Amino acid sequence: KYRVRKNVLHLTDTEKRDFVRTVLILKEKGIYDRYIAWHGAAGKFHTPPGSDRNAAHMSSAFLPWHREYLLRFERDLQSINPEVTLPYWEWETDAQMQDPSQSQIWSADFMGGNGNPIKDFIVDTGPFAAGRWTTIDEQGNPSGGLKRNFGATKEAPTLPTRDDVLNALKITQYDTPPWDMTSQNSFRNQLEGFINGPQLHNRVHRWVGGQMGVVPTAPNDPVYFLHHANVDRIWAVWQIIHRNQNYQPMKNGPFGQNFRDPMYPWNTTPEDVMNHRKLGYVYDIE
Amino acid sequence: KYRVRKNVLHLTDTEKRDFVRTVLILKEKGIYDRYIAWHGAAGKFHTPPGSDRNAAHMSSAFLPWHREYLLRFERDLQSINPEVTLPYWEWETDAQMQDPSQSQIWSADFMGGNGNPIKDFIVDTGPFAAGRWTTIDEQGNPSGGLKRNFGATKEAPTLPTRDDVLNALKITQYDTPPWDMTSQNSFRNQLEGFINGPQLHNRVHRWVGGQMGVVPTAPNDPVYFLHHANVDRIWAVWQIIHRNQNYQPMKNGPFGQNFRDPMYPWNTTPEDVMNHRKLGYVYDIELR
Ligand SMILES: [Cu+2]
Ligand SMILES: [Cu+2]
Ligand SMILES: [Cu+2]
Ligand SMILES: [Cu+2]
Ligand SMILES: [Cu+2]
Ligand SMILES: [Cu+2]
Repeated sequence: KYRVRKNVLHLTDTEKRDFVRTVLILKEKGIYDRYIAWHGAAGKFHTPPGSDRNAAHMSSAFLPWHREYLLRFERDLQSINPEVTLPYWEWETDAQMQDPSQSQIWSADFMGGNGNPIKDFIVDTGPFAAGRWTTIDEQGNPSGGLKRNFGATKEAPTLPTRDDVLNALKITQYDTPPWDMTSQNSFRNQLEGFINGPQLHNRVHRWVGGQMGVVPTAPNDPVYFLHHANVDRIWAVWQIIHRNQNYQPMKNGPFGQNFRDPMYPWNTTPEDVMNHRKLGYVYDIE
Repeated sequence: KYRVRKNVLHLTDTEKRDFVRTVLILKEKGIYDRYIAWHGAAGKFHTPPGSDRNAAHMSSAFLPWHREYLLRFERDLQSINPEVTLPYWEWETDAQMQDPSQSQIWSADFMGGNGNPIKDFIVDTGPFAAGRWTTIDEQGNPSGGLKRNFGATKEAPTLPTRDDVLNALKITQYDTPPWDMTSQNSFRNQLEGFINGPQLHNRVHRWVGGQMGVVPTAPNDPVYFLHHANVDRIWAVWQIIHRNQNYQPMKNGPFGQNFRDPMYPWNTTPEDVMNHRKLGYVYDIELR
């Protein structure tokens, strides 16, 4: 109830500038690379082995994993500059924009712009432009040059809308068997975006394109975290509406997916991050 | 300074039995594969990106990373059976046998035997034989079963010796610049095995063969942990003998290799694990 995560569009110029600079310090120090690797490591831990489920996606842990993931990243931000909190990209308001590329999140003092088509959609503006920000491939080796390409795939031409979010918030159960991509009437899976997908969380990823478009490499782009803060916010809201609803599966799901299972690559459990206000933060909607 | 790690040679038949049982329960529960995946992930975290050093291997954190790795694994053992500690494979003693492959470590009540050359060196004896124990590959998906092929390469025809260990215990610097495979007069690099490699710790990997011969997939074989318990024992002896001498680099090394850097995949630092007794355990040779 003390660290405030604000809407990106409500940040001051000094807030935008300070957040971007802590991120760059985290990159220069080698700490930011830890999160790219954690995320790529979580994607090849199948629960159980041979399953399409993994520790961080395509199953019930999707939401608590990224909550814990954002929680650590913001802790690393705060250790450099204690004023800094993780902002959230309310992409569902930007979807009403006649041209969402022109939103202030993409301004040159924050995330920088869309990909440049003549340079193969290499990002050449803002603080994470090529030559200012070096990316990493799946196998931990340099791959030179952030890329984006907004709305360029047929399956995700538009950002998810407010009605998408309101509809997801209606779903009555956190998750349902078989706790994977096929789960029906499941808030986790609906928000993750596999209900007639890509929608919501999956749809944003494909919309940004670039590394943001392939899940193992998506945290190469700083907007990933701003994206997932919003996903964490929607979850926070859902938990306050369906108060008498808790995590599922409680047990008898694959190991790593149950309420008290450690979430690879950590020992942190879903129960550990159920209450975000006890984790030290709130969203600027109270 | 209380949990005692025993030489595999001095283990009772019931200690061999309970330890195997515990490893199999960790496997069944999903816990063992976290260790496998942790080791692969460490191998992809290069320090820095593009370097041939990684978080767990080929740089200075080699030694503390595995100490933490084994300490975690041992705690997971304790949680299933509080009497079980991690034993160590004193491979320098095995190398003295005319034929090290007859060592009791490889018996059918413990680790099981060599691979079957008719079955592409799949292990078909012991509690980790194919069809009782499932390996996973670098992508977290089942592979065919444990493999071993003892001493089959030209570079590692034999296990490291007593003199190889004593010769390493002589070196006074923990590590040297450039904190990597090329470090000279480096305890870390000598013990890891890159001085006229493969020696010592790398030699053991390459002599076992199978999954043990491929550092990323090595923990699919539970003897990996008995191996590293021995490496950790040797470093611990080095610390008792060179008490003035500390970890290096203190600072100015690549991030993830300095004394107070987190060791990916964890936040544990080398400082956190320097004193093995303050982690709760000792090796039997300390107790006489
Ligand atoms: Cu996979
Ligand atoms: Cu993710
Ligand atoms: Cu995501
Ligand atoms: Cu690599
Ligand atoms: Cu290793
Ligand atoms: Cu090893």
